[PDB]
Amino acid sequence: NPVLSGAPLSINVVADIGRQRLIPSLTDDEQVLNRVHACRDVVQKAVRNNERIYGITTGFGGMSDIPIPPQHVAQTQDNLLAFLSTSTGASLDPRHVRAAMALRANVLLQGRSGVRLELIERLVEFLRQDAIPVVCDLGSIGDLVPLGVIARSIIGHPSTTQVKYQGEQADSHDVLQQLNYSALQLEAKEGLALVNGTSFSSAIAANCVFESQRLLSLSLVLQSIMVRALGGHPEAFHPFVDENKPHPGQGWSAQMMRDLLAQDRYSLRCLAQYFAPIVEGIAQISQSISTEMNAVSDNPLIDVDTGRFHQSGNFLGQYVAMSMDQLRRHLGLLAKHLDVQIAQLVAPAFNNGLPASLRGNSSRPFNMGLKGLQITGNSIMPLLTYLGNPLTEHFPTHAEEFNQNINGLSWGSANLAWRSVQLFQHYLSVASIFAVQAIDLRAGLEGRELLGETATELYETVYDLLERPFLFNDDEQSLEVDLQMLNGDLAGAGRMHEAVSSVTDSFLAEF
Amino acid sequence: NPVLSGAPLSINVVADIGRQRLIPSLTDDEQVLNRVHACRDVVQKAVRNNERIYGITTGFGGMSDIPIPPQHVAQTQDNLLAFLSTSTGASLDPRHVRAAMALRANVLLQGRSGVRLELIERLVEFLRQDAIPVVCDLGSIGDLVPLGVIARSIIGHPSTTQVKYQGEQADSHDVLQQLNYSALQLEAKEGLALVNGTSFSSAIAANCVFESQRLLSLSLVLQSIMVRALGGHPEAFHPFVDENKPHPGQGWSAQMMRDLLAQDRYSLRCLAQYFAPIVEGIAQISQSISTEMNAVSDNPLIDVDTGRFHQSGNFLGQYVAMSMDQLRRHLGLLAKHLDVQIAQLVAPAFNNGLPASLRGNSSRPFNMGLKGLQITGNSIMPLLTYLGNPLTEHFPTHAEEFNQNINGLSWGSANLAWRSVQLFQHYLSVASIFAVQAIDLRAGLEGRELLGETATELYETVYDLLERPFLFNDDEQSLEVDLQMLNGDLAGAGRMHEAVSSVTDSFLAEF
Amino acid sequence: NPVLSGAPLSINVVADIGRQRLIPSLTDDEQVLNRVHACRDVVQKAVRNNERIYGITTGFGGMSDIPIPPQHVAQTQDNLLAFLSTSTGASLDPRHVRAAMALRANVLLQGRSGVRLELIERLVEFLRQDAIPVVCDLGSIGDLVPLGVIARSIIGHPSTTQVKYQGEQADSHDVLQQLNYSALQLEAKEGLALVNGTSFSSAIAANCVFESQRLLSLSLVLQSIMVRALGGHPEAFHPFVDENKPHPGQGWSAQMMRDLLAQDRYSLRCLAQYFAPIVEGIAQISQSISTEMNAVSDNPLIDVDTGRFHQSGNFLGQYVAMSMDQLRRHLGLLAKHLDVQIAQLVAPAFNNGLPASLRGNSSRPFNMGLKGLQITGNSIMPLLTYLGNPLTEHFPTHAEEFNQNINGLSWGSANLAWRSVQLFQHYLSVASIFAVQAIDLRAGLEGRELLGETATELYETVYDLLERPFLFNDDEQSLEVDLQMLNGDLAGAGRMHEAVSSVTDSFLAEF
Amino acid sequence: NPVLSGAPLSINVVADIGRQRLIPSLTDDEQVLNRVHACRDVVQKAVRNNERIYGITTGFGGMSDIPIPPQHVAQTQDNLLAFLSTSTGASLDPRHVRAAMALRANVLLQGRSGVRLELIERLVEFLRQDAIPVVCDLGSIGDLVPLGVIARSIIGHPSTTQVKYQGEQADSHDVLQQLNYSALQLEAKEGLALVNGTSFSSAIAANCVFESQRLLSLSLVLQSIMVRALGGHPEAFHPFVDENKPHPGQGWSAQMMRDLLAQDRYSLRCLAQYFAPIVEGIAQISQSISTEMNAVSDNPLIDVDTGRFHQSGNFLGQYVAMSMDQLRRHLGLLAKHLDVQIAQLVAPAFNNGLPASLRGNSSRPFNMGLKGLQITGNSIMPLLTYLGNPLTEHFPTHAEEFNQNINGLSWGSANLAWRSVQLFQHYLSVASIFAVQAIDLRAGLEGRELLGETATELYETVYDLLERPFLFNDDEQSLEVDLQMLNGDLAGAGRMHEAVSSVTDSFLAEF
Repeated sequence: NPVLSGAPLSINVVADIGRQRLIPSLTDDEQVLNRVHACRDVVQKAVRNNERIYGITTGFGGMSDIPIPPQHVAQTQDNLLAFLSTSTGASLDPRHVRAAMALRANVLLQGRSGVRLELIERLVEFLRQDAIPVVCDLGSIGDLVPLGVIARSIIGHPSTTQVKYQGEQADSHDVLQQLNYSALQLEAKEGLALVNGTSFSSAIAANCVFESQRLLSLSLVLQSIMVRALGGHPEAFHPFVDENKPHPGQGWSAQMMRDLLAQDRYSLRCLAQYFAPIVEGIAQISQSISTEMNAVSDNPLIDVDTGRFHQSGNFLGQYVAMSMDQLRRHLGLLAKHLDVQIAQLVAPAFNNGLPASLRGNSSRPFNMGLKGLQITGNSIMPLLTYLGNPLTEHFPTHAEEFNQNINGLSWGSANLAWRSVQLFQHYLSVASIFAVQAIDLRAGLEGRELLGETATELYETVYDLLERPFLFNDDEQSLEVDLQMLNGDLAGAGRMHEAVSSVTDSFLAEF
Repeated sequence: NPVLSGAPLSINVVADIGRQRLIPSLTDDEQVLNRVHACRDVVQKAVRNNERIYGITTGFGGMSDIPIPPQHVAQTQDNLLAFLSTSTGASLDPRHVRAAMALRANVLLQGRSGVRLELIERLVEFLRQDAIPVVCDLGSIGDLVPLGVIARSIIGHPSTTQVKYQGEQADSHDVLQQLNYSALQLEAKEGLALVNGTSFSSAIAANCVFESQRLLSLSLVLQSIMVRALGGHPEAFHPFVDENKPHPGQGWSAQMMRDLLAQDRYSLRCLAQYFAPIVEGIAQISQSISTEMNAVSDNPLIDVDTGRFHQSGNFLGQYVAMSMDQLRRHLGLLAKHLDVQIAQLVAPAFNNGLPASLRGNSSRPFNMGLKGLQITGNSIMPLLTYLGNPLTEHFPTHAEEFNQNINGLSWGSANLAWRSVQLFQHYLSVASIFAVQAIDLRAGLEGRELLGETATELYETVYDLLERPFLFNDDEQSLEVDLQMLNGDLAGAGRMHEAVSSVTDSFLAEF
Repeated sequence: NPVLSGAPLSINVVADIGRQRLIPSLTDDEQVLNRVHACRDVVQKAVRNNERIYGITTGFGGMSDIPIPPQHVAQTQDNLLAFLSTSTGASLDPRHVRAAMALRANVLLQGRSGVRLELIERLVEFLRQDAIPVVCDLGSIGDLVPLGVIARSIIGHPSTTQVKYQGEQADSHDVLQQLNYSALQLEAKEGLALVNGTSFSSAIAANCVFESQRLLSLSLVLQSIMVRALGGHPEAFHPFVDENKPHPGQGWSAQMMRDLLAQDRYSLRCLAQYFAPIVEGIAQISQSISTEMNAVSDNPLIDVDTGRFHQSGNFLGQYVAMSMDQLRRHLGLLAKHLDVQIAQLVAPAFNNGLPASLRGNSSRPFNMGLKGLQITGNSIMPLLTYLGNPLTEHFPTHAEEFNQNINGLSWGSANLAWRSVQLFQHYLSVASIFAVQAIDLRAGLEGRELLGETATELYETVYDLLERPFLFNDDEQSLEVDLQMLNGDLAGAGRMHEAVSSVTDSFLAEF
Repeated sequence: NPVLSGAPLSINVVADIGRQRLIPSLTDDEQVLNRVHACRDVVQKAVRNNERIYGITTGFGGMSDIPIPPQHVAQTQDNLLAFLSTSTGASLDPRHVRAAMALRANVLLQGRSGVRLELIERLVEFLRQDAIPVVCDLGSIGDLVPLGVIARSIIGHPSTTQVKYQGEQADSHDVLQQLNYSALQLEAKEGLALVNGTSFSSAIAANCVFESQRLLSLSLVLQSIMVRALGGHPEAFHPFVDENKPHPGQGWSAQMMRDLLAQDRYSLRCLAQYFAPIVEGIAQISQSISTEMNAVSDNPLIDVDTGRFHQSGNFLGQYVAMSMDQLRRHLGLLAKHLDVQIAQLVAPAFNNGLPASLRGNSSRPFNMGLKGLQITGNSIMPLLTYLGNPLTEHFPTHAEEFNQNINGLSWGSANLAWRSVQLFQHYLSVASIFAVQAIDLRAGLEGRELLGETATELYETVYDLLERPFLFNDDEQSLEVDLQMLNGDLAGAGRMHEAVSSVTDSFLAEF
């Protein structure tokens, strides 16, 4: 189980904390906790001497021109959480909320935010007890409102939130009492330090990146299966070809295709070249999101080695917004390449001998094997391609009394990226059924006998998930049940992700 | 209660059937039912003489080159529903499914599809009993799969669907038994006639249009309230101005503003000119969607006056796709105009004397009235503007074995339009709170005393929904609860829609 | 030759004035000129009594808070043209500038702007003498700067412009002297009245609409030729099909296809349904642009029947912006349908017997007939589809000291629409070559013998323009020369537009 | 002067060759030319033994199923250039054509394409003699047609092209004769090897990247000037802030701002955070484009160390397409940040004491200093933001007889990126005038006295280019002339690029 100490976290660990596959533990390192205490001491000394500092003794973003008298300082922080209670929309996936809580505790543990250690302890204990606040998906432009939901949940703020605990949704006060916590009154800068960052956007983005790495690996393995089913020529992946076009993505993709496996059409012959920018872009986005989520995004940065306060703009999530736009583009391009490959697989003009629509039985003249499934794929893929459009360009320049004239919209972009992830999971269920049926039909014409180890493992995982050519007569099964099973696996246990884990590990090691 | 007889339906009636505010009844007119029987007789005669007709005796779209022997004809139809069982994704709003069932029954009642009357009766009775099939949002490119869910539900097809009945979700077979229906075996062309149309896309679009008309009226009334709160000059809406720029939308919008109410900024002074294209476009989309949803979209069109079969492309939903793209644009532009007006309302540089962020109490120096609420609006509006991008342009040209090389993606476009409707409902809750607070503060500086009858009615409805200036101290309420109340009203009972019903009726009468 | 009197103009007349096929003449009607004189008298009376009126005695948009003393009133107008001299970018097509001059003179002739008649006379005389100011394509958000170029040109303002006259580009002062005009000093409100409107955006939009109507007709005729070349079944256009889906666009398109001419693929069988929304949208855009360009867009509207000044927002070009976005969408969809049809025509899997890539000679084994031409079409079409994205949504809310917080960007949208028109002209040259070659090859397998009157006329026009199956050996011609000839015809004399003039007239009569 | 030997070239050298600031020279290295000769020998041996190889003895992409007899082999290559003569549209900037010729010669010099050395010599000599073929901007989906123009120009192909030489445009045959070259008949694979790559797309992209690096540096310096003019607090760029958010772009941007120079608004306080993703993305695009342009993109790759032929997909320009989409996004975001900063600079609510619209003289009450200039900027910026939309997603899957079902559209994307570059050059002229005027007014309130060395150098360069606060009375100059001067400098000599060369060098050294 990971230890939270302010040290950088990997996207893998963040996603596993979000997935409840890892239980975070608070650090016992003396240096980290001493730095946190010293930061709180700097805040205390600034309050005691009535030093003029933004947030502590002034108003907030657009109304920072209004001074706050000392006796109201603490109240100001509480009042912050009162006016940030404007969270609406559909409820977020609790994985995002768990990841955000872990990331925020890790950020606060670096000793630049001036929080009390007890707030970090409450965050970590809520995460360990699986008392996860319900957070809705509207309210941030890139994170006062979504993070304010978590802050109000963990301090027992009178602006009651909803917290899921022990499988039931309850009031934040009830969950607080069940955790033997009392209501907490915020000290100076604490309420601002809990919400003035990019942790929630970074958490959604980290989940998107983890899923996208796994989905890229699964897409590549399904592509290898489809290429084998089409009888594609491995000549497209000879080392000489990528040696003369040394894009790292192309080299890694060609090496993967070599491991997994007059001229073919481009979707087969130019596969590594098509993959190269997607692979490299996903790697770049992974690195940038990992850098952002491990940064201290609080605005008043406290340096305890000098005892100074620094104005900051580290709460701006422009990088997360642009990275999520790019990630949506990558998912759309992967989906479109898979759709082109499937269109090749279903059409006898391009089948190279496969039955039309990959029908399993020729004896029933009215069998239409995977025609409706192809229509489902054709309905899903353009949604991903459409989500390839960028949201960052539409950012409001009038936001928050014209004070936040650049924001970024990393929150909306990350939620769109998660929508893309869900759509691509459904699409990959469709593509998995297409790949398995196509390879079975190809084996019959000449399934596991045609496939390498990783592709065989994925094929067997798909066969076992569906409890089983794959499809023989149209009336012998319901493809809806199979699609639900594969999608639930991709969203849940991830046996298909385990089946292609060698490719994912290769991508992580290379990039 | 409406009578379904194949006569054209209004979008209002379709939406009220979807909303369970109207219970459809099957017609007892002898001519309509006799035409349905004669159409089925034409199908029977074509089957008896083994006439070669698409769908009845041939394969389906991409595999229509394969003939079907007579003894399998009926089986083919059943088999259709077997291979179209590929519905996945998030579950649709049951309003869409009710509207689709009503529209499909109405289309089949026109006597061009060759169905048995008992299928129409089962559709109508499922609608009357409130046994609504669960339909997911992926699978159509503009409606075999989503309509196939309904067909399988009402005939008790072995590809089991999920049906919501008496408040509980059950298997289609259980609901069928509870309705005292037996399993039904499809005759020739019946399965194709149930699913080969645009009824589901048209139903989602009709719900979107109904909501968008109401939301346009509410937006206009909220704009009038905000203009009054800013102290805007009514000179912008003098009859002479629209008389010299005779866009119908501009004239109607200026007349509405006149009823509801050196130079102002453009968001106030050019309000009618800004509204004009939105008003006229919404009217055009209403008319086109109403035309599409009342059309016979079945491919083999049977003329009983001549007993002929006509090949058709009326199942293509290109018009619905483009209209929904335009409607999303209109909602985005309304949201952006409201956001600009709110940015004016919160900034003292443009307030014309209103407090910063519309704070209610100046005695508490740390009050930040609606700053977080403005941030929430700034997070919602760009999502609508982004959804202004068109989906129709991304349509797949390789779809369904390259046979459906033009499709349209009306299904995806309509689901995006409904997403826009939900986002704009949340946004209008935000804007309603902003309008009420701003008008209260303006009244204090100089609420209902400043407003006309319709605006006063909307203001009082908002006050009563929230059980109540509107906001005085930040800690005296939670704006999340108010936003939830207003959004639930807009999505549910629609008391705010009733408060502005005069404007909606004026729009319907004019356009 | 048209007479300009302030009466509404048709888009046809505006485009022909822009094309120099019509020479405008100033009206001699006593009522119109008397109204213009009375409007100028109202302005004079307002100046004499030092009445406080926006523009005349105040500052301009964002600086209207600054009063202007009477002795500087006239200077203010001149100074306006000094600070609006910020036109940059690529030079506009002179057709746009001619159309804008005609439209502005027509708008001023309605007697609401308070200009001297001599300014209107100078505009008309510059248009008649073909002394056309050079106007660049950047500077307007929807028309101070582009219209200011024309105003400075016709009054001899010290901010010198460039004017094309007698085939040579010269300084505005030189052209003024050659026209025997002296420098003109602006009176009150005159400089503002010359530039404070949507006339230039409306002129570009009117040219786009004229071209788009002609291009829609040409697209439909080329589609009929391609459908005949594929051996498509006319059953798709039977009156019964559109009778049961009564979209006006579908009915008109099916009637046109009937005149011009198991199941076909959708690009043929659903052609009328695909066209319907494009036809109706083009008609709607035509009507809205015609309404906008004939409106008085000046801000201070003077009513001479009451002698009053009215504040206006009629200078806002939101409708033009949205209509041009929609028109770009329509052109993109037409191009994509044509590209799908061409992809059908070149592939022997879908040719129905035509040679691969429409090669003319089978004896030369290395002939690749229209492969490069298809690649050219595939490079052009996605540019049009991409231009289907809307620009209006990106409008700046901070524009002009935050005073123009809603603008529209009709100028940029209209220039994008003209870019779409040019791209689609190139694309239609490509499609014309494809259609002619395909129909010749189809005739050989079973050109003018297969075609109706309008299609035969277009085929013969294409044959005569290229001085001539159409292509036999690859080395016997250069397709670049043919593409240049067809594109120059579409951009210039329009013999191909004359060949399909019956369809264009039918569209105008119906819509 | 650079030596072309097949070794990788820098984007700087490619752009300077395109700009005629460097004259390429062909290598005299024995190993490189010997490898080229050996590659041609491998091709000769394959032809002599009638070995079946794609391109040499088969048909081309979609028609490669058709064998070619030996006697026609050479003719096939010539015939290729005949059917690829389908180049249309607007003429490209000759910089792109020079860069493409240099890049293609460099690619062929690597000895994998099997060309004769004389073809490379003709390419290099055409480049050295400044005989540049006229190439139009339509015809490629990512480069047969645009590269075929160059090939036909340098070999004197009967499909005549237009070549600019000695300042005059002439027929390719005339220029060939003036260069003392005779017509050249292509040997096997040579015509395919000249055109089957990404060199032209890579050349346009390399020019875009060079310009974008310079424009990023200029944008950063102009931002520093505007921040100084607003009186922004340098606290936003303290090393502690970027130390705690270690994005490399943020660190480099903050270091640059430190060198060049209750809370500020975000456009000032979050400037480094906003820049970070743009800086890093521009660096990534530079690296990827440099990798692509130095790769061997020919399809039949010949290995002379083994004498083998390898099928390749290295002609696919997906990476160039996606990189150019991202670069357009980066330019749009830079433009929007500058527009937000200018909106701050012109509004007295946010000026911090500057005159409204940056008017120079308060004595003339009707002076509107840079209002029209701000409108021009507001018209340019949304075009760049709109061009931030991606084109790659719209790629045609039916292209070239469905054989090129994935292409990329790198050609269209790169041409769009160059359009963005031109728009941003115009925009930066506008922003330079705004910065100079603002800093002069700030100096008057408290220009070169407020600026560091690089900013002073840029300010003095702008003052010298315009021959000169900067603007005092509106009628004392024409801003159009100044904008033309600054834009011509940015497009031509680049004195403003020299003034900020330290920042560009810092960016190159860091990234």
